[PDB]
Amino acid sequence: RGSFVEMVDNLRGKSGQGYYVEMTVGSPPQTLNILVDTGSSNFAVGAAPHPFLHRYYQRQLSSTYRDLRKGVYVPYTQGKWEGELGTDLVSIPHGPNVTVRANIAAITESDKFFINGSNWEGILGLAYAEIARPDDSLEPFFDSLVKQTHVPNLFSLQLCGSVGGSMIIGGIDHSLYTGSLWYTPIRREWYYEVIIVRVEINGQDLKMDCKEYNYDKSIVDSGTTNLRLPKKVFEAAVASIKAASSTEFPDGFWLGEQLVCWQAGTTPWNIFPVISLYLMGEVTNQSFRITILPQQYLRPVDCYKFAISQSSTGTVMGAVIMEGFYVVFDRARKRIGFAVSACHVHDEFRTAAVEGPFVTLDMEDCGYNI
Ligand SMILES: NCCc1ccc(O)c(C2CCCCC2)c1
Repeated sequence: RGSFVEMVDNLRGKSGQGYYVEMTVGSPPQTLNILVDTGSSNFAVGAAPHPFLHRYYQRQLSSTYRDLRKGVYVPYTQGKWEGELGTDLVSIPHGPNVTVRANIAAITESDKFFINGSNWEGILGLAYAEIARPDDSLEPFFDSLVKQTHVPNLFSLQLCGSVGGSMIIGGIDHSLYTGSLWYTPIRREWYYEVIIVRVEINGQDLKMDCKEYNYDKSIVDSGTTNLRLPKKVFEAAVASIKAASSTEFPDGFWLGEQLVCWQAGTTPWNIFPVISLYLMGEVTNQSFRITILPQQYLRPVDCYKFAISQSSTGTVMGAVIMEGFYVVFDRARKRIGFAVSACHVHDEFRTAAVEGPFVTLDMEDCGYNI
């Protein structure tokens, strides 16, 4: 219940190319590296010899494959993926010792989806049925896992910023964090939706109507690299970080339109402010705060990209946030826990922090309604 040595260090990746876990599909087992994505709900894998792919799901080789005789099409702003639905037997070698029948989308056509040079071949959507494609009747993987086994209804993620981490399926590993876990309610079970109630740059409040911090929504998404902020909030946030770091920068850098370079080992972390998000707590009028460093929001590509950007889909707490913390997706109790990660990158002056309780009024007003 508190120690899962089998699952520690079961994630791999490359900077900016997401985190992946090893999975097997079909009988006999076909090994595939699968992107871990808490911002989507489909289990989808390359099923055809796309040139970018190390390997792909070969349905003809599996005796346990069952065709659902149904297509699925997933567009993105950029490109897309398209495939054929089926079910097959699925395991996670460095996960719980179980095998489940899950829906799988065999990807037959895609655009700007697979990354040239990456080491993953599919995507594991860990969010809820509501945002599954083509509709909410297509049971997501984790739902299937919980339904078919005795694996507890929760998972946790330690993303360490090439890169590595841990996905603990069915529990929490206490060696992966220090201090205490603090929980924020899952507002609605579709994305992992939460509510930000206050934002501070270097301890200084933005003083914005908190409703705007969640304009549209705020989600925890392991499939996104950046901390993404709603347009208006991003404007204020950049304006504050820009002013907090007026010690040394082009206009395009803040918009993610170009990179900025320093000499090796001369990176001025200290000119940059810490960023705190206060999240709604479990108790009426109670919140807690998570604090990240420039180590998190300045992502190396010594050339770094500013890893905070604007959004029209709301706040996205991507890898920038998540790499500072151990994150518990406590589905059984409709909450997400945050604790200081035992593996986060820091200096001798400042570290990532999770602190509470704080008194925050009108936290319900911060939620944006349709
Ligand atoms: N919900 C979609 C998740 C997703 C799909 C295809 C991708 O190529 C990516 C990459 C974008 C850059 C960051 C790493 C992962 C993410």
